[PDB]
Amino acid sequence: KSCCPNTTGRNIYNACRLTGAPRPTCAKLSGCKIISGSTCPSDYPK
Amino acid sequence: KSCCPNTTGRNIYNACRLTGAPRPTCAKLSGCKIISGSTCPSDYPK
Repeated sequence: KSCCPNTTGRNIYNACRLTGAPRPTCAKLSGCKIISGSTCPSDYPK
Repeated sequence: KSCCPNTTGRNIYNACRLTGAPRPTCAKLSGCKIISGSTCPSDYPK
């Protein structure tokens, strides 16, 4: 699951995945994190 | 080399490349394109 710290991060993350790129790449680019679990930590709620 | 339509694109491509993301991803995310020649096209001057 992807977890972002703010709306900016979610926006970039989403645009990046729509180009076809891998989740860790899009995470790094956006400041979001990829977790293996189903619930995002509280400081990455977006 | 990379060619960008505008400053916005050049900013994004460069930032993307500093994260280590592949040039085609950074191009898609920025609106820039990669060429094998030396002269950028006039519609991608930045």
